[PDB]
Amino acid sequence: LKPNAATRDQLNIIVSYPPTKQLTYEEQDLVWKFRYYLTNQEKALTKFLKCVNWDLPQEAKQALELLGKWKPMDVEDSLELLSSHYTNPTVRRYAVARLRQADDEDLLMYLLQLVQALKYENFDDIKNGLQDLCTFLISRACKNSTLANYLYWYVIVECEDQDTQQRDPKTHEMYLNVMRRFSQALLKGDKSVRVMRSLLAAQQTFVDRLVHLMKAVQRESGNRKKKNERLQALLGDNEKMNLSDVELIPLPLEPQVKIRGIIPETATLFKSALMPAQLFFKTEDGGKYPVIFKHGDDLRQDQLILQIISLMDKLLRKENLDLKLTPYKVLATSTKHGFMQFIQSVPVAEVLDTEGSIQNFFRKYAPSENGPNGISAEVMDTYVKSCAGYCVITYILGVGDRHLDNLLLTKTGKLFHIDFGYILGRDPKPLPPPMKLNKEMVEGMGGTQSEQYQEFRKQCYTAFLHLRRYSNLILNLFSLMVDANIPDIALEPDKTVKKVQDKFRLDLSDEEAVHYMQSLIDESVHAL
Ligand SMILES: CC(C)[C@@H]1CNC(=O)c2cc(N3CCOC[C@H]3C)nn21
Repeated sequence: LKPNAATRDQLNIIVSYPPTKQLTYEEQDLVWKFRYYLTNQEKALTKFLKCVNWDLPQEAKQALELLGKWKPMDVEDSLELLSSHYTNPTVRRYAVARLRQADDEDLLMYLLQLVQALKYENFDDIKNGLQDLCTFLISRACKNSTLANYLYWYVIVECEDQDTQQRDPKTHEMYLNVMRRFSQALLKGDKSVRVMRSLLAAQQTFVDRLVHLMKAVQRESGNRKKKNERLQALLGDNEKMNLSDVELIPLPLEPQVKIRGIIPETATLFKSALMPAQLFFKTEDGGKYPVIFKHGDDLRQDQLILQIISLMDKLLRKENLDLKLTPYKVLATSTKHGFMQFIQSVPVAEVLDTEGSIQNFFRKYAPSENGPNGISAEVMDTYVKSCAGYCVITYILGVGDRHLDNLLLTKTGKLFHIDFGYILGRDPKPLPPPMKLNKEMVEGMGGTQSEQYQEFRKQCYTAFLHLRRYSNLILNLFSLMVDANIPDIALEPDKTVKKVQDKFRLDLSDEEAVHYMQSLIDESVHAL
């Protein structure tokens, strides 16, 4: 009923394990032995549930009894209970009950993964509904238009996934039923929610017309100039395409922004194989919102990565660390098209081509006599911070294919990464470095001889230690994606979480982790 110091230190280590680390039989025996002692530690609950044999009715019954008496786990920790590991309905309900306590802002941060988690729910319960996870998500969406917006588009992407339809038709049918349940709940509610239903329908019609227009532009066989002219001609013709002027609708990419149409004369096609469009949306308040609209292209890996980057940024900010990151919005409107929030910027490759150096760039657009190397101290501070943030973040996420056209710069000093087609250690070339810096970025802050290089290192340490403390949440979110139709995940689903977990070096104390991170940055820089 009570363990000794040696046992306590063992149980404490077990309780410290990452969420998807498998417990040995001995550890399962130990956690079970002292389950009553552990009811006062909310962090031990997930470990106890992992040691239960849910196929033995008497054991499951006792486990559920202890679940009711356990000090409730932190809301975030409940995401683990919605993974593929748990089929016991009372466990999965308990998770939903904890998630009910999260505010709308936090729930939005997990919503992408929770939609994936529907794959592990009871498909008959979802169908027969025409709180479990489906009921909960719909309930929250009917009370928050932003949640409704993302729930709708997340689920409609799943419904149009032809891979799921062929490979797992029952899961495809479930997602159809979720959409039916969602539509059912919206129509049933009050005027505010019924209005939401009409606005979602209006969004879908707008995207449909945009998709049709993109296809019409590409039926053309002319050069890029002729295609831009066609794109602008079809956009300016509101009567046929109805995209120049439409009733106010929430922008699916960022529904807080209401749009009235697309500005026809400024729409152009990117000079790239897939020829995505740059479009400027007319916002409700007379402004402009530029986006990239990709067609014939799967944005879902980018969508996940930008969502995780947004979360990591919010976590850092919550720890009072604003590293000036650029988590631009990404929203798939289907498996073959979607939106990206366009940030005015210049690729580092272009900076080098035209200015020769990042320092030359900053001196042209942010000069200051007595600033570091003649550059505005504010701009340099922003550069150092964002370099540090993306260094740690892209390291944890194993982002590959890091050429200088995928590193973008702003005249305010912000550096950020784009194009996340290679993640989790994948790379076009072999033997990719665990940490991927490049000479030009270090040179941008004045080289290793600058004070800025040490402040860069210090910010990496601080961000690394902060994100380490949220490893349970970050790993839990990735555990809910292991069965997702994401290329670099589906390529090795059973090793996906471990590949992120390893980056945290949770075997190392904070002090050792700082030394490790220092060694990593210096060694990466030494290689140049
Ligand atoms: C040719 C483009 C599609 C190119 C390549 N792939 C991408 O995913 C991507 C993201 C991106 N950024 C532009 C600046 O604003 C932020 C973000 C939208 N540029 N690109």
